[PDB]
Formats: sequence, structure tokens, C-alpha cells
Amino acid sequence: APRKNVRWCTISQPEWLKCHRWQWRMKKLGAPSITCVRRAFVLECIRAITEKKADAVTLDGGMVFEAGLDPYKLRPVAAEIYGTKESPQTHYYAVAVVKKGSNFQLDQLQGRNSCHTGLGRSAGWNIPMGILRPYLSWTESLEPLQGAVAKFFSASCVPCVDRQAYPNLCQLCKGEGENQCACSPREPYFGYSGAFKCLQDGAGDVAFVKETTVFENLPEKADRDQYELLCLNNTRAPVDAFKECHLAQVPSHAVVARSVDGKEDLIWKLLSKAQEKFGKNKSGSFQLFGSPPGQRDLLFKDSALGFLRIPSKVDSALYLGSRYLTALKNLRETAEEVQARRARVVWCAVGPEEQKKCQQWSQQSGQIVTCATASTTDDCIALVLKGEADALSLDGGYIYTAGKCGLVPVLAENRKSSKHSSLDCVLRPTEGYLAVAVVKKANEGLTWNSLKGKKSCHTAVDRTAGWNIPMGLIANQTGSCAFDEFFSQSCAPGADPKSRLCALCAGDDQGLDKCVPNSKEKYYGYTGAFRCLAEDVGDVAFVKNDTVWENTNGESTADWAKNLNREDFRLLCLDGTRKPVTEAQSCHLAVAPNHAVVSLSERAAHVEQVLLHQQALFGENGKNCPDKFCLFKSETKNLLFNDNTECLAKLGGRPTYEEYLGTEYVTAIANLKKCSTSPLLEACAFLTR
Ligand SMILES: [Fe+3]
Ligand SMILES: [Fe+3]
Repeated sequence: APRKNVRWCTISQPEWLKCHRWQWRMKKLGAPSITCVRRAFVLECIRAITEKKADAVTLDGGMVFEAGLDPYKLRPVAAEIYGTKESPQTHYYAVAVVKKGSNFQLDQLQGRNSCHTGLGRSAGWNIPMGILRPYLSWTESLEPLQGAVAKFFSASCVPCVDRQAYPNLCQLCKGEGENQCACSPREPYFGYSGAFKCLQDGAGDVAFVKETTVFENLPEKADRDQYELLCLNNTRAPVDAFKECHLAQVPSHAVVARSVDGKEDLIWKLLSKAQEKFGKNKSGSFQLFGSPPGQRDLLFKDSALGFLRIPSKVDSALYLGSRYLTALKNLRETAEEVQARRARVVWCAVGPEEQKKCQQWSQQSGQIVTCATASTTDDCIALVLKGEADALSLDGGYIYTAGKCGLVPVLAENRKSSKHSSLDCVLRPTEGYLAVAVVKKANEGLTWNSLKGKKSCHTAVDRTAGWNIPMGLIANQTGSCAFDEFFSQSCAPGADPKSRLCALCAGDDQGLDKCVPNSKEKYYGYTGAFRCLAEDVGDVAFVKNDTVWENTNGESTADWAKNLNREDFRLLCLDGTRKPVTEAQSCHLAVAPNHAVVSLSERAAHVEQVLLHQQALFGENGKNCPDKFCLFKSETKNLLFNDNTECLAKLGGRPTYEEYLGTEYVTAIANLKKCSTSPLLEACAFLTR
């Protein structure tokens, strides 16, 4: 069928034929009958695909990133697998291959002839240029990179460049006719091997290629031993020592398809069956991962064992990884712009209201703190993986996801204490907060033991006291993963907007975005949960202790908590009794870890540095708080930080999420999690890799 076939996109007659030989072998196996388009630019292929004129193609990391941009947004469908049948790996190393007997190092590269695989590609041009930057004498505003690189080398075949402006580059490029220095295998020195031919044929003093490149064009040592490698160590090594002598680790070439309505399924099925029948050493007739003698890397990357499935949730950007993304981005930013992104912290605001507060925070801070905004926490977390943000404050249950993704508790919010007026906040330990089940006193029938079939208000799907504790407890009493079945109706923003759990959620004044895991939805979070129990919409509210005192008895001016009588509420203890919120020192469901500031490791030190500055300006004893901007005061709407917070306190050592949340706790989250995985939870599992 038109969409039961996967039209694969070639970029050269030779590549074009390999596919058709594949079409024949894939037919007798009865599967998505592959279709095969032809073109000449690895870019034009991206166009066709994006233009629904093609389906998929395989691009090197660089390309992937490029392909993933707004003009045409493609997605890494499947990663290629490298290594050996027994030691598979999905990333590679960019290496500086040189000849033996050359008394030159990496810092002595000025004015020499170099060979690059292709423009933009990773190992062949990206990484090398990232390494050399310093010795580039680049005026980002006076000229491009191809500019300074041009004067940096005496001549280097760098296919895809425009010799017009920079000819000493394509100068060394083999092949005649303006056809020379092309961006498709059309150009002999273009590619991985093409870059070797370039150092083999005497054209350069060094070629930038992957680790096994040398090994693929020279099977007999005697031959290989005459090629060395350039360590960043400023020393040389044998091509067998790449693991110790390499420029950098980069992600493997993947195969992309369209972002939406992009035949992801038919492609993947088609990739596994091709792998099985013509994988590395499956048939002699046709070799999928091997290309015929003469040319190389046709279609897929030669000598690649298999394909690892990409979670339909990691975009180009997430795929490529954080560090590599950064190296890549910075290749379009001046040394001035990049040093700005480094020194400023970028909080991630969860919602339109919270984004508004950060904008203000930003402003008052003098622009030391800028804002990036997501529609949900899982989204702000994804964002931190993109280095597009820096940190944000997370609740226990959320830290988990963030912790599982590789983030780290930087500073923890500390509330007011009972003992010390001495030890200063930043230095005192967290006493954690209590989880409670609130209900209106005027409901004497309801007890912990009679909660089923009731309506419920939770802070949010996946929050500590709002969900993880309650469903944790209700779960080990039924062994059931079902939640659409314990409460006749409830409001747990986050969950499937069609389940009994989103029935009681209302949303903004206008009625939109019901059950949205951000303040937008009104019965959202610690306060929206209680507002929910207060308004009689549901029967018991699952929230933290102080939450009750914070909206009862004239503490909050929220026109819905104005008249609330504190005693008018009751806690549901676990015995099966109900107590008054005053004696909740013995009627809570459990102790939870304070929400804390997660962030990226490489930013941990910095973020914790800046926040100690901000907090000082607008916190309890701050200097610019009362009058200019109070960081922790949201008018009982708990934005950015818990109102009831006294300060961002430090934490001994470099604790991990498990060390912070709690193994016992962490396990409980894990188990409950077993009932369901997050698309961002799956992504990070693979990501971690
Ligand atoms: Fe590559
Ligand atoms: Fe919480």
C-alpha cells in the first residue's frame, strides 16, 4: 500500500542499486515492500522525506541534528549498532589519523593539509573543529568557520564546502569537474574511507575519521603499522589504541523519518527483518550492512552489526545527547555568547503563571537568571536534558524521574523549624514534610477504611504526598495496578484526561486545559487539591500537613479559603480513626523528602552558586525581598518554590536521587511505577544507556 511500503532515500547510483538488490530479497519475505527513491544530496533526501516524498534515510549525528531543525523536523527512528558481535556499542570515537614518521602533534596543525569526511558531519569535521577552536583566530562576526579554517589549513578536501569562497579547502579534493568537492559519494575523498584515500593517496598529513576507518581499508598490519593516531595528550599512539587516544565519543548514525505521521512502525519492522536475514554474516547473496568492493558505507554504515530501537520520544536533540548538543550549538556561537549561557542560570517554569513569576525573578535579578518554560514538569526535565534550561524545583516523586534521567539534587528547600533559631537555614538539615488525608469534619462516615468509591483530589499524578504515598498504601492492600477503579471519581491532573481521575478537575476560569499537571488547572498541586476538598467537589484531599493551616483561618486571602474554619477539617489516620489537624504528629500517612533543586551535574556547582546569591537578595532575611522581589512568596499559590519555605539549604556531600529521596521510598516509586512507564521515563532509560 502507499503507506504499507517504506520508500527509502538513496544519494548515488551505487547506493541506488544496493537498495534494489534489497528490495528483491525483502519481497520473497513478504513485508513492507520497500520503495526506493534516488537523489544526489544527503540534504535533498531530508527534503523529500520531510516533504512526504520520501520516508527515511540514515544520517550521521551531525546530519541528524541538522535534519532535526524547524525547516524540516525529522526524528531518529533507529540507532545503528557498532562494536563486535560480543561487545556491541552504539557510539563511536572521532580519531586523528596520521602517518608514522611525522614529528607533529595536535597543537602543531597550523598550515598543514587536512582531510575531512564531509561538512557538518561529526567525527570528520565537527569534533576536529571543536578541538582546534583556540588555534583558529576566528572573528565570529567578521567571517564564518569555513573562513578561519580556510586560512588555518594550507589546503584540505572538505566536501560540501563552497570552494568559491574557500577553494584551498576543496583544493585537495580529488575527482575532477566542478563535480569535485561534492557532498555525495560523487566525491572520492568524501566520506569515511574517502578521508583515508586522502591520507593514503598522499594528499594530506592527517585525516579525521572514525576509529575503524583505518582498519577497514587496511586488513594487514604490516600496512596499518605505518599509520599512527594523534592523542589530545599531545602524543601519538597506534591505531589500536583509539580508546585511549581519541578526540571524542559521539553518537552513532541513526535513521530518521518525519516527526508526525512518519511511518515509524513499518520502518522498524522492516529494519529488523532485514537485519535478521542479511545481517552481519547472514547471507552471501546480499549483504545489508556490507557494500560491494570499490565503494563504501552504501545505505547503512558498513561493518555495523544491528539496529537499536529509538523510543519515538527522543527527538534529534535528545538523541544526540547533552554534551554533544552543546559542542554543536557552540559551533554557531561566539566565545562571547557561550560564556554568557554558562554564567547565567536558567530556571525552568512549569506553566504560564510560573513563567510569569520567573520573568519577574529574571528581571529583578538583573538578568542573572533567565526563563525557559514548559507545560509540564516532565517537559521541563526533558528541557534540562537539552541544556536549554538549567534547573527547577522538584517534589519527591518528580525528583525520581529526574533522578532516573541523570539529574541531581542541588539544594533543598528548608521550611521553618521547631528547635533551632540558632543554626542557620542553609546549614541545617531537612525534617521532611508530612502526608495527610484531609476531609471535612461534617463527613463522619468517611474513614481511611471506607475511602473506596469516593471522589478524590490529588496534587498531581506522580507527586509524593499527592499520589505516591496514597496509591502506594492503597496499592499494597489490593495488589492492583488499577486506579481507574479505586475511586469512583477524582481529579489527579496529569493522568489520562478521560479517566475517572480527571473527572473532577476543572481547569482555568475559561474551562480549558483540564487535568493539566501545572497550576493552570485550578485544583492542581498542594493548594488546588485542598481547594478541591474545601469546595466539596471531592471527599478527601491528599496533600501535605501545613497545606491545611495555610488556607484555613485567615492565613490566605484566596477568596475561596477566606472563610474556611480550621477545625472544620479532619485528618484520616491509618488506624481507621479521624483526628483534628492539630494532633497530626500521629495521624499522617508518611514522612516525605523536601522538594529539592534538581539540575545538571556540570551545572550543579554553578547553579548552587548563583541561587545562594539570589536567595540572599530575596528570601526571609534577604536584602531586596519585601520591596523589590520576594523569591519564595507566591500568594499561597506555591509558584517556583513552596511559600512555606524559609530558604534553599545545602546538603552534605553530592547526594544522588536515591540518597536524597530514600531507598525505601525510591523502591515504592519503582514498584508503583511498574504499573506504568513514562514516555520520558522510557526515553531516559534508553538515554542513560
Ligand atoms: Fe559519522
Ligand atoms: Fe510534595
